Amino acid sequence: SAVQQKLAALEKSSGGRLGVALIDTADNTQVLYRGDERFPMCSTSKVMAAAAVLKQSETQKQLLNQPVEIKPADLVNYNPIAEKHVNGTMTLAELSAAALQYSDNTAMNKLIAQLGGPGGVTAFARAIGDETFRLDRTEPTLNTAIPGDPRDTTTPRAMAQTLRQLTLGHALGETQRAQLVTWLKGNTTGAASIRAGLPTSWTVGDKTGSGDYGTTNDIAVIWPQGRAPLVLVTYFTQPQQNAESRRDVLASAARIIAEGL
Ligand SMILES: *C(=O)N1C[C@H](NOS(=O)(=O)O)CC[C@H]1C(N)=O
Repeated sequence: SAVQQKLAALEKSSGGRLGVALIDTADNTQVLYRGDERFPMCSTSKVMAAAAVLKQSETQKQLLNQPVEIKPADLVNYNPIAEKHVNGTMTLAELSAAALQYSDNTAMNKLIAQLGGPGGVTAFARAIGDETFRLDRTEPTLNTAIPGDPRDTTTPRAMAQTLRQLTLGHALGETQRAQLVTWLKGNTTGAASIRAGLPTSWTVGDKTGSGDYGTTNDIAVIWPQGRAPLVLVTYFTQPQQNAESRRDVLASAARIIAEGL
């Protein structure tokens, strides 16, 4: 298709590997480019972890309000919120918000620990019907993004379907789904990625990620003006380990997708 040829041309000009999955829930149509290839999720895996903790809160009514100790040794490579609360506490709701909206890696590690380790996030993924997602490590090593390494990867198709079930479907209870969507809509890191390729009037909730090998990711629920929502996953990774981020490529893929709508 024209969309397929253009995403292939974008990828070719990018010097890396691009994966895109669109679901149009007005009619459930799909656009896929490398939709079944694995990509390192990096920080976009945080969505799953927050959703898994949200799922826990459905049978632990007071869980999201429960204090967690932030200790000096807990800080990792990017802790814009957690570093403010060292030698203090954050609630799991606060940690979820920090992980999703500011991409705080200490907060992500607290979410992971609340689920019993990376395998608890993977187990939640399996429990909501996602067979492809795997989380294997904590922050920051889940971002190594090594080519051919299946750890901490998913496919665009699997992630699009999962994000749809989490934000628009019924993988979560109604309050938890609304809370997840509220968190995603208040993301602070997304304006250069999918959001930039979409018309300004469209509402986006998203989670960005980045890692080694110039890995540049975004996963978004999109509410276009006057139409049913879209789910759009754009993963991008590059051949050299120290490569620079390329959020403009995610914006370009989103712009190509918007024109095909
Ligand atoms: C997630 O990809 N990470 C956590 C934080 N956010 O990246 S984002 O700005 O693309 O969301 C810092 C970078 C990255 C990491 N390497 O930990």
